[PDB]
Amino acid sequence: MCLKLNLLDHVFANPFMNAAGVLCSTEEDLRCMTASSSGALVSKSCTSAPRDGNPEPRYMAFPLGSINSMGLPNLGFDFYLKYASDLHDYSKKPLFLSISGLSVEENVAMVRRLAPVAQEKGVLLELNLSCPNVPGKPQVAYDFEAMRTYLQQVSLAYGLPFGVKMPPYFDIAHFDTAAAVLNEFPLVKFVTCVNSVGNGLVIDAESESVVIKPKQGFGGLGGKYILPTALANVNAFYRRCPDKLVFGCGGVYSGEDAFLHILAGASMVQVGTALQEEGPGIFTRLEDELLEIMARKGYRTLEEFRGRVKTIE
Amino acid sequence: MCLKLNLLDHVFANPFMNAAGVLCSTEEDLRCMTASSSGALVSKSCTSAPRDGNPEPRYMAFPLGSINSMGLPNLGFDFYLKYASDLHDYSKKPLFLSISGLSVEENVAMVRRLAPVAQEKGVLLELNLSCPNVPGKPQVAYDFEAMRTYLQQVSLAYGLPFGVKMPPYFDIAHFDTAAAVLNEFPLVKFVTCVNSVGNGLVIDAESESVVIKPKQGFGGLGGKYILPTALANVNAFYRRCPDKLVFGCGGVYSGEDAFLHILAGASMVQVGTALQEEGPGIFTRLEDELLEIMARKGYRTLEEFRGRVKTIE
Ligand SMILES: Cc1cc2nc3c(=O)[nH]c(=O)nc-3n(C[C@H](O)[C@H](O)[C@H](O)COP(=O)(O)O)c2cc1C
Ligand SMILES: Cc1cc2nc3c(=O)[nH]c(=O)nc-3n(C[C@H](O)[C@H](O)[C@H](O)COP(=O)(O)O)c2cc1C
Ligand SMILES: O=C(O)c1[nH]c(=O)[nH]c(=O)c1CCc1cc(C(F)(F)F)cc(C(F)(F)F)c1
Ligand SMILES: O=C(O)c1[nH]c(=O)[nH]c(=O)c1CCc1cc(C(F)(F)F)cc(C(F)(F)F)c1
Repeated sequence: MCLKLNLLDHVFANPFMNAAGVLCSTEEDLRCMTASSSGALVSKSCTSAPRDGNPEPRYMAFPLGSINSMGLPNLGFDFYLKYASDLHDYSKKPLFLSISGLSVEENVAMVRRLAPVAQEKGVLLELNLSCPNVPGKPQVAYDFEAMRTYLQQVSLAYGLPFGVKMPPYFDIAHFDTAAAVLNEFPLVKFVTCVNSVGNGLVIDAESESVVIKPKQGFGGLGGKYILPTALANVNAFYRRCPDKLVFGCGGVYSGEDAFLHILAGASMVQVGTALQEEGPGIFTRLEDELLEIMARKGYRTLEEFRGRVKTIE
Repeated sequence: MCLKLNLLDHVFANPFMNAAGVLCSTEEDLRCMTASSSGALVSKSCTSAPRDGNPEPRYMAFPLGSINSMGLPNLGFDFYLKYASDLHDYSKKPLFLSISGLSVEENVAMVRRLAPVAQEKGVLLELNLSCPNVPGKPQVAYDFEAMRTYLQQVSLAYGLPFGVKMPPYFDIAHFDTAAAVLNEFPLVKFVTCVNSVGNGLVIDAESESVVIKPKQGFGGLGGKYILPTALANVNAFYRRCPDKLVFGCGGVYSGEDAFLHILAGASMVQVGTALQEEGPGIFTRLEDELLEIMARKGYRTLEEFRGRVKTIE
């Protein structure tokens, strides 16, 4: 009985990793994830230039999850690249590196430089399609022509297998369109569903106040609020992209949530909010929990039940 | 201290009403809702001809909320028009009538016939914009050209004040676009935010099966999963549509949740999943809980805090 997986020409002890943004910003964070029993890790979505991000408070958590309008604080591409090329211990686990450029050109500039390191060290690219592009247009993955543009240019600039981080969709025609677009691009080998549930609003009753300062309180939603949404997207893309891997991300607190993500068709399982709340010891719990569920049902590998959610008639 | 208010030229004993779809399909249901403490009620969204809906199971509820893909079962517009026309006791409370036709023409044909009875009795139209039109194109409120067309044609055709039921949005540019559209129409006097969080997927771990039979298990989300989404929407529309009312719908299980909806800017507060689960007694508890929070804070009227949510700095 075991959690092991081989995919994208890498070997993974288990299907768990941090989500981009959580416990992956600094060198201290990355060594922490690396020393965790996570099966992998992903570095904070980066821009060309270092970024302070937005004013605090900017993340908050509650029993049902979290809200965030961080404003993409990061140490800049040169730092994550250097982590990839010189600091990371690949004998421990594989590394994903997440880029989240503010324009198609920023994204092109970075991936061009990422290419040789990817080839030689084996770091794996996650391109973030949630990014805003021009303010007043929707984020890139909610604008299918912009998303088309970004994948042609990045596919061209990088010329290696990469993956993509998708915002959730809520309409069947949107699942169909977005997946048709992704299926145009053979080098996109994996799809991560999902990024935050966009622009919710938490209000505190006692103070009669919103709880995060940027954007009049509006922010992305993670955690228990979003599991079903995350499972629907994982499964929508698992079904429409037969030649790609889907990575699940969305309200994982427990081996049981990891179990459903996988039945839905998840290969890797990312933890954002619950990892922020609990800390990296979460990964041993998630492993034993998923193993406990497997034993009870007589599954010995992940691939016995991956993608095998049943329907009614 | 009482929770009375006046709007759209009607008096309400309190801001509470059922959400469309819940306890409002048959004459039995509507009599029940009328005998309740709700300040108002709304009839099941209706089409010209009666409709069986989708195969069962089609609604499931769990501690954090609900998923549904009912398929718009209803007794057809002749029934609800006749309820509005001959059976409803307007001395008891105001009545809203939801219409949700499958095309603009079906919608035009229902509103013209409704108009006379609205004139005569004061039944209030809630036009449901979270309805698909065409298989393959997104639902109507996710297609701003179609949404403009329904608003144009219905406004022409009905020619009295009416309101619309919106699905949630998740992107700031879509709030701006959506609301710019609704502002084109002076007859739209209320906006109900929000309908279900579209196409989520609940999976059951023990049975490894989705839980509703239609749409491969995919369905609209309500309940605790959607409250911050409903709040962001109420507030986004409240701020962008100053000459309209906003009705809030989404995740109201308590007086507290109702209170956050009003601070977000809601005039009326609708209850779906929580009313499905607890029954119409829920209205007495919600009233008392809200009056209690008001008392403790020294609020005498809803007017005093409606739309008064604080931001930081
Ligand atoms: C504080 C915080 C920062 C995040 N930063 C990023 C980011 O930089 N890039 C990204 O693609 N996703 C980011 N996310 C989204 C997570 O990767 C994840 O998609 C989302 O939180 C849902 O997972 P959860 O439900 O486990 O929180 C962030 C989430 C949080 C809470
Ligand atoms: C069983 C069921 C049937 C519904 N039917 C309708 C409907 O016919 N028309 C409509 O506009 N909304 C319908 N809704 C949506 C609700 O009116 C409400 O927007 C949504 O459930 C979110 O509110 P809640 O969080 O209080 O459930 C339905 C919801 C449920 C759960
Ligand atoms: O840094 C973030 O706000 C963030 N938070 C998430 O939950 N997911 C993300 O992918 C990101 C970073 C991308 C991002 C998102 C946004 C948003 F406000 F549209 F959600 C803004 C920005 C930026 F660059 F503008 F600050 C970046
Ligand atoms: O009766 C519904 O399924 C329903 N459920 C909701 O949560 N909100 C609603 O507004 C409705 C009725 C409108 C509706 C929605 C859908 C859906 F699958 F796009 F959500 C389908 C249909 C229809 F007409 F196809 F049955 C109607």
